[PDB]
Amino acid sequence: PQITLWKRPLVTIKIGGQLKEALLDTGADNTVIEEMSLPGRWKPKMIGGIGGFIKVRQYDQIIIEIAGHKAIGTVLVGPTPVNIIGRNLLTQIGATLNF
Amino acid sequence: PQITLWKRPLVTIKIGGQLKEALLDTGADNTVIEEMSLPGRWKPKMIGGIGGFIKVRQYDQIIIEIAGHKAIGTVLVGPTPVNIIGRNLLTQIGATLNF
Ligand SMILES: CCCC[C@@H](CN[C@@H](CCCC)C(=O)N[C@@H](CCC(N)=O)C(=O)N[C@@H](CCCNC(N)=[NH2+])C(N)=O)NC(=O)[C@@H](NC(=O)[C@@H](NC(C)=O)[C@@H](C)O)[C@@H](C)CC
Repeated sequence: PQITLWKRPLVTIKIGGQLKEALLDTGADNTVIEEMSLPGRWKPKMIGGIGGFIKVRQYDQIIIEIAGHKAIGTVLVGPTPVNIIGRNLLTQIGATLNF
Repeated sequence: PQITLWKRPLVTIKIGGQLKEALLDTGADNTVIEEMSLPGRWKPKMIGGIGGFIKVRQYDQIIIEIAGHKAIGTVLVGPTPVNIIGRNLLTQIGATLNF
């Protein structure tokens, strides 16, 4: 689809069997999701942006369906105010910026 | 152009006659630039990011070029980790997300 930017580019995603709303963020290197349970081992990570840093848990090889498109990659879990789909997964679903 | 997301979508912008680098950010409502001098009066604005909230200076009707495309709008100036071009200006250059 072609998503216009008059409003926040929010889509429904499915991760860990759960349906969540997420923001397609071209300004995010990683994918960050609110507290939830994910399978596998994890390692701590600090991520920053406006307002500073937050500590998150890094999970690898996580599958997530973004607006009907499945992608696999690293997913960070933590106290993010918004569920964010970053570039690591945006590339997988073939998302591009066009103008 | 069509911008893929394998690397950060950084473009050259021109504001106040100066060339700077900025991130095309679909996850940003507004455009936030690092400390610099802009003409006219400014109003207060509080914005939120991944790590919390920061106070910025809001300047309206600022002439700014984004990757060769001219825009005139609101530019927020403050302690942002990176210059980001938000949806307010992305809509002016006719940018869309596509997949
Ligand atoms: C400034 C750093 C680059 C852009 C930034 C945009 N993030 C979005 C995420 C959505 C909110 C959690 C954002 O901050 N958007 C703001 C930008 C400011 C603005 N005003 O446009 C926004 O739209 N804020 C809205 C409100 C959104 C909701 N906020 C809230 N409920 N508190 C607003 N009007 O203030 N990206 C990031 O913060 C990501 N950081 C990065 O990709 C890299 N970090 C750095 C510092 O470059 C990497 C080295 O970690 C985070 C997510 C980790 C992957």
